[PDB]
Amino acid sequence: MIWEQHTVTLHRAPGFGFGIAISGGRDNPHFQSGETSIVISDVLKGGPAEGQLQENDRVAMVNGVSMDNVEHAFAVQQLRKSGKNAKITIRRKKGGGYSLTGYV
Repeated sequence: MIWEQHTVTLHRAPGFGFGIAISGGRDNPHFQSGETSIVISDVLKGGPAEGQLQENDRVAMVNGVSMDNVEHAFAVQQLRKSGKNAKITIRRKKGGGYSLTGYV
């Protein structure tokens, strides 16, 4: 369908870092779907991304650098090398701000 687009700025916290896990990448397809987008696989509770990003968000850009068809390692390095702040633009399924969504 047509996905929602959102931009956030996350701030590092001790232990958590930015508080997200990253999967996908051109070299790292989902074992079923074959999807290669960089994706948010975990949003750590109590961390800086809770209430900012959702699991299964697709990462489009980090600090001005496109994540389109990039390698897994490249996306992880772009986030790990960020300063105090990281600007992240994602795509999210429509209704993805909620647990439940139903089409009628």
